[PDB]
Amino acid sequence: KKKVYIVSHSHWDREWYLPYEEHHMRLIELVDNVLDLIENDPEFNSFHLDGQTIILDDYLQVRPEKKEAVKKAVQAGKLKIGPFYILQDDFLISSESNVRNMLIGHLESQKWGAPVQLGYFPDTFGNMGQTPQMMQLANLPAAAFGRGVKPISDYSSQYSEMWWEGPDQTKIFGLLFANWYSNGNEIPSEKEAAIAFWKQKLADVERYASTNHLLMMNGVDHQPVQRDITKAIALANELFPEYEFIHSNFDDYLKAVQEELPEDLGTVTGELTSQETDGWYTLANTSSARVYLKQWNTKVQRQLENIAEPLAAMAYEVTGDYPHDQFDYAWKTLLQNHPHDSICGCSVDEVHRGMMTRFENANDVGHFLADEATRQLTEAIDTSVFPEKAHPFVLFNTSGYQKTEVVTVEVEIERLPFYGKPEDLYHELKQKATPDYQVIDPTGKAVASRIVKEDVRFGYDLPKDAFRQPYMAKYLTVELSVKEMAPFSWDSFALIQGETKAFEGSLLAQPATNEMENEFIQVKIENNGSLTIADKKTGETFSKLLTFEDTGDIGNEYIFFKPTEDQGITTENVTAEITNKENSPVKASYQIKQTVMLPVAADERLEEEQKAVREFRERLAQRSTTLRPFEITTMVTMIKESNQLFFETTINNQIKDHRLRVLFPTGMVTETHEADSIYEVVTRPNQVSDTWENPTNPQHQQAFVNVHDQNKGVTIFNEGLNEYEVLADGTIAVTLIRCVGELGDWGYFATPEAQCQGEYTFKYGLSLHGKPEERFATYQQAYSAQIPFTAATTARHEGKLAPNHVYLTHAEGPIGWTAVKRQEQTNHLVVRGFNLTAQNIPCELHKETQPATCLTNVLEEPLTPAIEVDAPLRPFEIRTWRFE
Amino acid sequence: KKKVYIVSHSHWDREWYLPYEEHHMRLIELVDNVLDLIENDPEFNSFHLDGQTIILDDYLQVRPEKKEAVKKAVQAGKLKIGPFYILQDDFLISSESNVRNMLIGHLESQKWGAPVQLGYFPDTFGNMGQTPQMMQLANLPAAAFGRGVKPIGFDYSSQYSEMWWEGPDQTKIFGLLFANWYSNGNEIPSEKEAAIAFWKQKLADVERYASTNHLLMMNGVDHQPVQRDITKAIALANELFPEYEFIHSNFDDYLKAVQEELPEDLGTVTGELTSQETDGWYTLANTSSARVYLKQWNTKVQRQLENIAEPLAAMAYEVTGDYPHDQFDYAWKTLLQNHPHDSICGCSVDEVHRGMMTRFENANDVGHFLADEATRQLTEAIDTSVFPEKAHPFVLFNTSGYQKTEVVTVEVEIERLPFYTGKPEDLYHELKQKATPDYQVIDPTGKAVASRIVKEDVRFGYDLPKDAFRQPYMAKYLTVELSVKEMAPFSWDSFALIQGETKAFEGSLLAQPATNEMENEFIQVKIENNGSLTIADKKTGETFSKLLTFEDTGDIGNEYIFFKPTEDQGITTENVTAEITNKENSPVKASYQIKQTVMLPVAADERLEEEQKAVREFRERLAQRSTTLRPFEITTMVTMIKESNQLFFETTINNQIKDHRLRVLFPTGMVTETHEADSIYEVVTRPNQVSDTWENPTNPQHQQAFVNVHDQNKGVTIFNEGLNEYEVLADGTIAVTLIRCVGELGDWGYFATPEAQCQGEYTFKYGLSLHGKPEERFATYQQAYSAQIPFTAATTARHEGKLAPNHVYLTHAEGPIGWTAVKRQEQTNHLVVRGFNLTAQNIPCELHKETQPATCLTNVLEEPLTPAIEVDAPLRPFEIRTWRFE
Repeated sequence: KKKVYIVSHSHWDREWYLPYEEHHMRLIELVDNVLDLIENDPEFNSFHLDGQTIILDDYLQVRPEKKEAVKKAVQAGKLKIGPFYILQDDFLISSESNVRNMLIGHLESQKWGAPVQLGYFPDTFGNMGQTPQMMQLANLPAAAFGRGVKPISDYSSQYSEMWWEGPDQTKIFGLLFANWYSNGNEIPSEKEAAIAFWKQKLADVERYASTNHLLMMNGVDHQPVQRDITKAIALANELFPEYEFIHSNFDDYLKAVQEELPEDLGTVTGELTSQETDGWYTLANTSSARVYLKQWNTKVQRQLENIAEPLAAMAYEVTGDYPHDQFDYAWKTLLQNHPHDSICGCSVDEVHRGMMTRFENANDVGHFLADEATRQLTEAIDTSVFPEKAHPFVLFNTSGYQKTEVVTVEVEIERLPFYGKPEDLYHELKQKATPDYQVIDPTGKAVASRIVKEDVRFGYDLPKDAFRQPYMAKYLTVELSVKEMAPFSWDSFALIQGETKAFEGSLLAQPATNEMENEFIQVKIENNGSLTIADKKTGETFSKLLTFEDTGDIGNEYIFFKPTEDQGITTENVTAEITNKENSPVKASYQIKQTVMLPVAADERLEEEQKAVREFRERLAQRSTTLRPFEITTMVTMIKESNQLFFETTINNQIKDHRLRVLFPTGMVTETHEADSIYEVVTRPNQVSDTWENPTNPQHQQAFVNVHDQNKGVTIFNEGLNEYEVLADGTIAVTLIRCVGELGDWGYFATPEAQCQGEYTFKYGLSLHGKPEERFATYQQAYSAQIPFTAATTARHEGKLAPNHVYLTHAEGPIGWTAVKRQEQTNHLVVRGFNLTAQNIPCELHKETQPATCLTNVLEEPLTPAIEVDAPLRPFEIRTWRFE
Repeated sequence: KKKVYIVSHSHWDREWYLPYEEHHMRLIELVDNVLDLIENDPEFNSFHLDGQTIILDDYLQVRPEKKEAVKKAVQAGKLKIGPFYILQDDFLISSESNVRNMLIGHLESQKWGAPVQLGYFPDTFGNMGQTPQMMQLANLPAAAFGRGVKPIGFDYSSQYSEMWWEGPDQTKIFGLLFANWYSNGNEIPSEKEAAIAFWKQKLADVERYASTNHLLMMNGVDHQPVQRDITKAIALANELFPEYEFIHSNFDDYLKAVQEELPEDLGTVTGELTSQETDGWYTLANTSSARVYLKQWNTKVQRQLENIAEPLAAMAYEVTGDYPHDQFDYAWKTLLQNHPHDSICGCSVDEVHRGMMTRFENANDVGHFLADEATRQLTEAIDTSVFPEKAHPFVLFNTSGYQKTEVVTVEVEIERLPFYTGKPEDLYHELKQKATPDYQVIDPTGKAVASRIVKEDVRFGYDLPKDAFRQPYMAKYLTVELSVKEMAPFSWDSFALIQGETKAFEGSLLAQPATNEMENEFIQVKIENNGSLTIADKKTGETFSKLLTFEDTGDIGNEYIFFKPTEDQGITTENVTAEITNKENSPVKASYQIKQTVMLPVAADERLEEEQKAVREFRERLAQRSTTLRPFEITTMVTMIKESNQLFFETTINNQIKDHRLRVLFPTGMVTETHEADSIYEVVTRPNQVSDTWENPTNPQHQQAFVNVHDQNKGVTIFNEGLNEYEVLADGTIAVTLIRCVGELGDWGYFATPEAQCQGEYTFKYGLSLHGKPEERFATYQQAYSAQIPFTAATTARHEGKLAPNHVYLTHAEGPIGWTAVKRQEQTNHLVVRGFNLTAQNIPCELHKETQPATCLTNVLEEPLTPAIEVDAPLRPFEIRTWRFE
């Protein structure tokens, strides 16, 4: 007798085709009915709460008196919660954000009960290759998913269950929804309807079954709970005597199905990105829907992971405090924008306007905590090493890499409180002469710098023990050339009156020929605005870089689709206006201004094809014949002590139904390329499979993408530009912005704000390298470019902290450093990194010559079995350190 | 020996010059330190939590594991909470929103312990006239305030910092004035020398206006951290000054002590406290026009909850036995979070107000969901089998307490092709190509109702059933126009759409397009080439000219204050060639489009930015309007229906202009001593003659739904939706401010607010109503309330039901009454109805529900009055009466 396990559930997208509160109020009805069945049906086994604990919070936010009832249902085993906080899109959120989803979920779960030990990815558009290791590092032995593997090729499976092995050889139990998570939805309680139902549903599940234990998912998207499931199940037990129907849960099913597993069970390895399909519904183009959401997500994630948390971790040694609740609050606010329908940008306009508010709030909490930690650190630094009348300031490197930047610091040099007319103080500082200032180090040695600008403006202080104090102040912005600042360290300086020590050496730019060069590269800006770069260390030359391409797009927020007759417009034949904006021995910058006459939108045919829900592949709309100027302004910046070229493109988008890309021809036709993923540098082929029909192959990227051979290589890094494609000739095409007018999917939902009108700024850059070992240096500096330097002023005072201090000594090598924070109750220092290579490398951490206490998992629990702190870093290993 | 009562507090603006979370993270630090003092310092008496309970909620959402500590702090009487939910602006939120603030503040305070029984208005920009009655109707016998009254010593001036406050209904409460502001006791020195100079000054300031030997020192200020050494400083004061007894105390103990020794010569203030006897420069009344989109959304969401969702849900309880109390509490708290004075006044930074829009969207969507749930539940219970087969029935609800007259539009689905039938694009074009039969409207009897088919539409649609998956389909919709005449209050009428010859409206066309004229049985409208209106009251014989004139001037002030540049003399549409086009014309409804293009300065000149950065006082600002001009088009839709004297206006602009204010003018033609305006449960009488101390060349006043000017023979009423700033000019011209654009926050520093320039598309809804005898003015007020409450139309299928096709849910005592609430009590589910008298006379007011009288009259907290008032007792002047039906 084959047992059939029926698990009641409801896949709840938090916000999608309706505004958030429209879904939120229907979530109240769902949970109300779930609790009613629990309290009134003694034969109701359990209800799976979609693997996300936030549903409990969203429910009790409206019905708080139900907390005790909700708690009892969880403690009785009838309401199965966890283990995640929300159901995220893996590729569109940061590596740490994926970990915090499990960490927050693990901590939120212990307010109710033991969560389900199952990774829940039912609707995730592609699954990250590091899922097995990340699951195991969070005490999750199994994972349930629905996309990425076809049940019956490297990405197929003869069984609905399988083994899933990551690049670090960590293996978990893969549970595929081979007939989707809706095969058991709406089970009939009538004879003639139940016979025809179970005759095909039992048939559909036994094609891919490897055991006598079948899985029937009793729910679907926003599905109300089947209130007569007990009657339908009891009816099924009487109509099919060979099968045994059991209202069950995932925990009992996982235990049962894995007891009678066969020996010939298959194994999938690495990413699961639907690479063996027709490529028409990968939904990868969600990486380009509403680019402003991805940019805000990148900025807030860096603010929390790489700014506020490291600084607050350092400030703990001064205060003995760590704002755990504030950080937890900021992370849950940020994670509320990480449901896959939210961060992918495939919802209605009101949903994404609401995401901007959450982005702002989480960012502001991140700035507040970073400013508190920075004040606590600088106030404890012994700045009395500087002469009197000096203006101290401290630079913080909050990353795990050697940092090389030309930074600016704004130092207040005079202050006039008003408590007379405040306007007199303004004009007083306005008419006061500004002396020559000079930067010095703690020893009094003059540091080279440049006085950029001065500003007189209103300001105020918010003391922790007194009323607000307003003032009029004068500020000097000083430019510094920081060369290879040690990771997780700080350096103190000061402004004093005196002749400024100017930068020395040859100018980086040669403006008459529109050229730049340092010791690494020689850059030439051609007439069309493209870049010709020569690698001075390898001798390789690259041409036609930074070409901009614009084509039409008549798809939706999920899928890009070029009009059939659209050839695209590029800047290859345009005539760029090139201006050298800055030129110093340490920094040079050019402004490239280009214009292309683009179609204002799609022609009038697209609207009727959208309203009629015509499939995008059958759409005949072309680009409009009415034109409108489209201006592209790009800044190209080069500094003396780095091989990275930095790009900053500005547009005021008034064009609809189009996609803008920037092109980097590498001249290398290779089998594979490399992209930044989740705790992984994933290798991907450039040749689509035999079943692939999409003329494009959009792919997800985090921080960079790379194409290289045995001699040379090009690394393109970005900020919030998560969609790329490697063309046939080896050209790296990064998508800047993609504008559509409808949601897509199951109906017609107009989304005009998905046209992304208004001003935008895209930050990206390139880095050349030679032998394949030199990739990882460009990978680290790609991570470092996303992390800004932290500078803050402070007065003269004594203190227990030295003016220059290295907080963490990191093992040099191909390692990505992603987290520095402190554990919840213990306040132990937590550091997390991961191996960039497939090789065992030495990795030893030290905090002021003190070794780490032990290695932990991502939940900051000690590893079992224990790994030695000085043990080599295994290939693709995610390692977390604990310092007491 | 006098007693010095030191009350520690912190006036906490939830969001102001910083983004919300920047203030919020500092709120966590404050409450952490207050709990530190409460749990450790044995001499720390208590801490007054700014009169708002939302501080407890905002603290626990970041630190939930501190809830037991907060409970113990409140249970110990050391954390003084309530009685409000938030500290609101009085005039800029609806009448019910003021009551919901007290109702939720009470219910929340009871969850922790009990509220401080003191009305807390420390920084409210003007106080509503009905404050004493509203305080008394919430079990609050006293109110502490800071603005509106001037202390003297030895009309709106008091010799003492204690006074009696009598409302228009003669309800009288005890008034506690912060005569030396709520910061006189801030940062008490804990050192000998500093304490002497401090108290020698502070004691003399408080004694200037003390009517008793009990003195109030407010130990706190805006966003002030709690004074950690307050215990030490108080003991030092008792040591240094033997003639005084310094006590760390609280408002409960102070109020009991000061009112026990109150002298008989105590002064009494009556009505509004709007700083009438000041110089008029710092009323901050111009906040009512700052960021008008906030006021428009607030009006929309408030009507959606008070006058749509709650009345429909109260009726839907009859068929379901359920009422979504938790959802309404969630929607109201979300809306009240936009009601702190710095929020709704529009005097914060850009990040704050973009966050308010999210709250408005969320609260509005909950009100829509709850209204659609009640609407579906009611229509599912209506017996629609009375209509013939194949008919498409629909139901019209009047969710207001007034006789409603309106030309209504109803969209009815006539066909539906589900997606499982075939390919979606095939179904779309199949319905598009299918011919449309002529349809006819019928009542349950079968008698044809006059109508007109407006338009047809074929689009995608879906259903979200409560027991199955989503249901997508392609549908065809017909838009039918009905002429509803004096529909009964709180009732519903059922109609149906059958195939047949449509019954057209009969009578003469309301509009005469050859001369740009409209007229019915009440008014005769001429639209001049000027674009202004010349109206003739056909019942009273009066004429009014130059109506609907637009005026734009510069504004170099801030979000608080309007200030015209010294050389600006204004720009008007009085000398402009308008483009007039008749859009609709029928026997029941006609509308005209008026297009006017005027050249406006793009902004102020470059001198304004320097005067803002230097924080120069606005009166000393030399900036003028820019000489660079830019086109500015004004499009107004003037609408008239057959069965109403209301002339509706809809002005739309694409505001690309900065540093200016646009108003619409209505010359009444009569110079009176006083005018009237809609306030909070009150039609307040305001003077046109400006006081002697007043120096502001303008007199901006707050309005809710309307403003009126009348004499003994004629009158003009101007109603609006979210246009809350008005001014009655010296020649009787009513000027309603449409939009006011500034670039800085103002107040204590320089805070650039470019989104306060209100750039983009805007639509202003307002109207005109004429009357004759002064008693006729109250009917225009009711219809002004009724214009803000749209009809609720809903389609349903044919089915038997337990509700009648036509039914009156509530019968109202006809007369000069405003009806503001129909909802149900949280636990008892009793039907709650609230109205108020518009006049100063005792009028009859008997309310019935299905011929059954009310059980008892209650306060605004929905509890029986003590002592009770008979349900058939006459409505007292300016009384706010609340009914309860068990």
